[PDB]
Amino acid sequence: KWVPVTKLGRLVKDNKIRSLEQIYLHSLPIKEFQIIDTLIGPSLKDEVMKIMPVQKQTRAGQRTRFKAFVVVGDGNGHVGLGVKCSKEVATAIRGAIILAKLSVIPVRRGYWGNKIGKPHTVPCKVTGKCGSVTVRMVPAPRGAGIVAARVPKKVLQFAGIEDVFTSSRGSTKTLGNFVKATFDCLMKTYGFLTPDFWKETRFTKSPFQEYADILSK
RNA sequence: UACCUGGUUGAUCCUGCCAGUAGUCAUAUGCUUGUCUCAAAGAUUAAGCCAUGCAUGUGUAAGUAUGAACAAAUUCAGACUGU
Ligand SMILES: [K+]
Ligand SMILES: [Mg+2]
Ligand SMILES: [Mg+2]
Repeated sequence: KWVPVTKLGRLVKDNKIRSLEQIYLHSLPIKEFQIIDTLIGPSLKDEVMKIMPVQKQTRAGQRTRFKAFVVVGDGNGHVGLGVKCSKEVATAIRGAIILAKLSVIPVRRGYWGNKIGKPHTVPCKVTGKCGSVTVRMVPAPRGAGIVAARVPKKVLQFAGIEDVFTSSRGSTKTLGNFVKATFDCLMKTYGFLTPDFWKETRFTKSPFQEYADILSK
């Protein structure tokens, strides 16, 4: 079946780690997609966003390969992006799905004004940049919906954000850079220091230290 | 009610525009057009030129009646006193 090759994979298969937030807290790299499948696999959905052909010139013509862009998300604060290039479309799509699973990140959602109910928009103004494409997200009031193009709109929908205002500059017709800028903007949500985070951090044992004895075998 | 997509390349990321998409109590034209309620309409070019018809008249007890105007009365007198 699955034979983990990493300490994190062993812990996830042994049920020692039960939530993706435990891994996110210590910023540990995730190198096996079975970890994500076990943790949040049931609620994850995938979608192929674009199949892009690329060509390399050779002495005997053009060698064509296909680029697959895949977005995964649970619609509840987790989203991932995957890009893979392969000779066959199916292989590229499979690799892109694996990479999108491996890159899932937590998305912070906040309130525009009054803080009643679940969060509905981005906590603050965030901006992402890939290549020349820059994507800006602005908090929006409840009921405003997702005001974004179809690619950013899909990325935001997979992240579970209910309403947001967006603006884009640059070559947004470069779909890869557009989606990557949106992904970077979403990732930057948890890096902004707000007054609610001013409390002193109270550290907890890392999984590799907490379960060192188990991993010692 | 804070949104983009096609097009320069063997392929790439750009600048940049062309094209698309939507709107006008916005004009015109094409095809089509069964019912109800609303409703613009010779401004744009020529404040260019105009046949014909109409679009400014007017009376109360209370300015001026002798129509040779109509009506009712008067057998005798009457300035006039109805229209
Ligand atoms: K009019
Ligand atoms: Mg604008
Ligand atoms: Mg070509």
